[PDB]
Amino acid sequence: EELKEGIDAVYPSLVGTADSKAEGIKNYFKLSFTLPEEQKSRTVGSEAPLKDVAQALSSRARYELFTEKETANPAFNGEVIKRYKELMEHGEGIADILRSRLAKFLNTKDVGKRFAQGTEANRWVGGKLLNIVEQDGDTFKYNEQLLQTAVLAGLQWRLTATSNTAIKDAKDVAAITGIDQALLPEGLVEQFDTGMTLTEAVSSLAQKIESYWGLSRNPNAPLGYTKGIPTAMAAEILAAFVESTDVVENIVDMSEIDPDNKKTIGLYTITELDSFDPINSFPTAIEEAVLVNPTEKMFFGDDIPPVANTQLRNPAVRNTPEQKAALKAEQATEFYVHTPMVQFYETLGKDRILELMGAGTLNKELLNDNHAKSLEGKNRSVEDSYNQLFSVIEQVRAQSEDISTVPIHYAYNMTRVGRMQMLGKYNPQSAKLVREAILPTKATLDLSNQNNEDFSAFQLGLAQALDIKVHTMTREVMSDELTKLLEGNLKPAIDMMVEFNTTGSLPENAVDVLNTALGDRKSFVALMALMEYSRYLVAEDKSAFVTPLYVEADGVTNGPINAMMLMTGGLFTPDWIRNIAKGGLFIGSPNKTMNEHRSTADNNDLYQASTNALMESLGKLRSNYASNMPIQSQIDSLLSLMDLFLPDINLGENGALELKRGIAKNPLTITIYGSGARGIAGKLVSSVTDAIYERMSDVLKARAKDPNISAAMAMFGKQAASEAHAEELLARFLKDMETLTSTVPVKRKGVLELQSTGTGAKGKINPKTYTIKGEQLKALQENMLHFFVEPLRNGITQTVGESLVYSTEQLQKATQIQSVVLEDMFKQRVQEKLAEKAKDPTWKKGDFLTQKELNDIQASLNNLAPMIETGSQTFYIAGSENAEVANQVLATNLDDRMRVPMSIYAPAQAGVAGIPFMTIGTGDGMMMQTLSTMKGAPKNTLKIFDGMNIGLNDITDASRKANEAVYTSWQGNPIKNVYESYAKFMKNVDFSKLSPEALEAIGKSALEYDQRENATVDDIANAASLIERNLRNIALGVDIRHKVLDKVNLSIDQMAAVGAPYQNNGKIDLSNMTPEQQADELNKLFREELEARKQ
DNA sequence: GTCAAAAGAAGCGGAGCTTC
Ligand SMILES: Nc1nc2c(ncn2[C@@H]2O[C@H](COP(=O)(O)OP(=O)(O)OP(=O)(O)O)[C@@H](O)[C@H]2O)c(=O)[nH]1
Repeated sequence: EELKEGIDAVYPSLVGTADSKAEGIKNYFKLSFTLPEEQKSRTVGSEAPLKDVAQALSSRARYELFTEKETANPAFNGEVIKRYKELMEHGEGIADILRSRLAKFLNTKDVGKRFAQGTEANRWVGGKLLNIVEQDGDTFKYNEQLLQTAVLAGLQWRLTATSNTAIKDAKDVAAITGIDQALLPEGLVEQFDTGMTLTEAVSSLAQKIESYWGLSRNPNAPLGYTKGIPTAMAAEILAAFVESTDVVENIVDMSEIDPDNKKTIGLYTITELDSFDPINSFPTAIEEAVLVNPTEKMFFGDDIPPVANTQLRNPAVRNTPEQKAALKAEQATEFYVHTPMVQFYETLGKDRILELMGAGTLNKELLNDNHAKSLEGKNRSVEDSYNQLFSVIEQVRAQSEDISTVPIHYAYNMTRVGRMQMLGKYNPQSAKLVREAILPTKATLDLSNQNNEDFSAFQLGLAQALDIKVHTMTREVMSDELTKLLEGNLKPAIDMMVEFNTTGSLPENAVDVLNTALGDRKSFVALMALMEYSRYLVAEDKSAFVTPLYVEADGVTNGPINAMMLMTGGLFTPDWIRNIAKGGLFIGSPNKTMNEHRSTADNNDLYQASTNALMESLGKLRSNYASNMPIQSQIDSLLSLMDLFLPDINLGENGALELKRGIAKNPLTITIYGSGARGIAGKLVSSVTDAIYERMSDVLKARAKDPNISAAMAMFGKQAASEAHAEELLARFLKDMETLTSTVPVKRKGVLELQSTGTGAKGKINPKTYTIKGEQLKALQENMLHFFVEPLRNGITQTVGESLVYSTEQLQKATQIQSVVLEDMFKQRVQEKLAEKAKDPTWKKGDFLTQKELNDIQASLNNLAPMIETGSQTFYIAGSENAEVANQVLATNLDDRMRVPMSIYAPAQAGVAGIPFMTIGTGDGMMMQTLSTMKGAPKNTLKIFDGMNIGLNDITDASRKANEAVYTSWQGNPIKNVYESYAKFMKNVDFSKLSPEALEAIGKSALEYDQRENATVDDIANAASLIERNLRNIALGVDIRHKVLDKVNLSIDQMAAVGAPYQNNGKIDLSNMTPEQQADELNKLFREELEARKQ
């Protein structure tokens, strides 16, 4: 244990004694950190890191010498060297800001003088940086090595942090702001997706600084310093960046939106470099110079990414051997730049791509104020996607004379839900624009004959890209439908692309030609299709046409179908057989494809089935209130408003109701995953308001282009035939808005009752400022909930089966009950340990527990089985990062601001997280994992969770393997996996040791409403073990069903499009049988197996 | 309560209570 001397040699002049038992000033940097066994950072021991690395970055030969490599990244040329010289000089500036801030901190309130006299200011929340200072005269100064290395990390973060930030949805913004997800004002989500919160900016910064420091944490040192000192350094660098205008600080006030919300939230945005910046072509030069094993970098040629050991943001969960092999298989896949599409993007230009694929140039007075904010977010996405692709291209272009032959590899990690995800925000897997420029798919096709199987594959790839629903029709019908389109509407776009692949130029009206020809088919993959087809037409050798065009083996209602197959526990019903067929499980029909099923057997998928069930449930709700005219008129209004703006809702001339699969897509998926009805209603209202705000922009665009046009024609002219027909549509809109915002349905004793809000919408509409806010959004939501959503939920249940709902409820309850105990015991063991440390003189409050002490508490929970094992997958549902455990500030900056909460990796309440965890995990997660590791695993693909892009040459076998992987996935039993660990939890849990806050939470899940309030510990313990019993019976049932189903002749085409189903070769033939006959025969085998286990 | 990642600022004082 001579490591005390080791780090003292490196940092001898730091203020303080390197022992916690000393009485003077104690140096907590040398107590918290040690030198690593093997070198991590090349700046360790350097007198002046900024000078040393600047010298390294000054030339290619010096960079090669510093990194001890023979050859350096060829993108690091003359222009890039010039820009790094300038960024290095900027590092000197940030370092200079940091020094003046320290000086100011030492002077204010005579802290410097007090600290020199013995005051332990280095243990304050805002003074932990005094652990890295040195004595200089009658004052203090930074340790230059530590300061400059931190600045270097700050510079790398400044360059690439934005391309690594997480995408924030509406739910995320809701959690930050404290405003209900449904009631969020327009554009606010866009504001918070562009910015970084305090914790977001600091944690990413502190991660960099600490790694750049290149030291190991001391397991026996308090978290308040091990995690606190680099966080303190991060907070100061951020404050320095605010001063230099590299980062813009925005304190957003919530009382401007929701007056009784008192949150003021800091939002931080990194100033973007101009996209033509030479540094964009190689932004990881510092990272690759400082670190022996750099995180951030592109992987070219045969430089393959390492395989991550632990689950993403779950350090307690190790990736299984099978998961690691999958991650290796995907990281081995070579990606290639498709030059034609890059050239196409480049020729169109950023502006015209924004025009074509976004909203283009915004006229902020021909646009509704709320509608403009949606369009700003649509442009931001496309523009950032465009810049980020061309930053990659520029680096790729430098690797070789031909870009199309440079192999690119991508890093992957396994998430909490067992999904293989490409790291970085804008990659082929996450960005559609990038997806069409960098492909792993490629094939040499014989297209000299339009009767080749190669040309059939080519047609399938074009049709799917052009928005033809290829899984709904056979290949032959697909072929004819593609021809009609190519020779019809697309012809002028094809002609324009033919000329582009001849002269290399586009016409001035390019956006117009593409927009008119594609219409609703407009997507990036559709632009690929026009490109690849026109390239084929001009091709010199059609016998050997090289193309990255792909076919996606796409899961048909993947989530819901997986849940139905994996978690239904009862006896087989005839409805289940018909409904599961909608997802590709065909019983007693050898070689049946999804194509044949949709065209000859059943054209309704699971979304449509639930939509038709919603229609039936609406008719049953109307009967219950047949004489109640106000209620009948209220349903009529909601449906009138939806029909008016949404394509999926249609009302006939005689009042006939027609609903399309569209409105059920998102609700069906999230309902099963445990989403509440109110969240669904909010989203439905949000898509209604979106279309209304958009229509207001259309009004202004008509009013300015014709000041004589009526308000009715301006809003409904594109829909109606005459003036009076438009006026009655305007009459509908104003009527519907009034009654739906002034009256709401409330459920009293199981009976719906209408109530006045007293906040109804009325007044002359101003199409510019028109906004539906606060009480009015809540009103529409209430009507949507009781008249549309609740009927749909009943329809969803009817479709997927009550047996599945029961299972998911049991799964949710079990995992919730377990997570509450884990969270509470952890918190209590933390408080137990913090009580002990108070009786310690060397310890002080503000310091936390040591990592070793936190490992002791985590390991003490092993008997409660926090992990769920499948044999090939591991899940930790409770696992989270949260500030509730420490409940204290970790560090502040030197202005007493930027107060970073101490986040601890600890268990938390699961909520309904258990359901998507297991469904996605053992469903699509397990499928893709299998698809990467199986015997004869499809190569050169791009996996996107429930869909796989395959090269045109291998569409047949890859699709069959995919369906085989689905079948393998359906051998899983997630409920058994949950039961296995919940049973261990039930044998070791003491419910009495739980807090009354935690005890009530378990009561919510375990007991019926009437029994909660104040039940005994023995009462909730009995109910918890009842759920254990329930789990066993479900798991028993799922196991039997799977075994029984395996004995029967099956054709599986869930990953549909190509028409290549997997056959299980079950010996028991069930052909020429009705679902009713099939159910009876399957149940005969069920009880046969059930009595075999019995004895 | 879908999930795939969390997440208020700041004066006075040196923690954590407090007000916007
Ligand atoms: N867990 C989870 N997965 C999602 C969610 N949204 C999308 N996904 C998955 O992420 C994948 C993204 O697919 P993309 O190819 O990027 O396109 P898309 O998201 O389907 O966008 P659209 O085509 O407009 O519907 C999908 O295959 C989904 O399975 C979500 O909200 N939660």
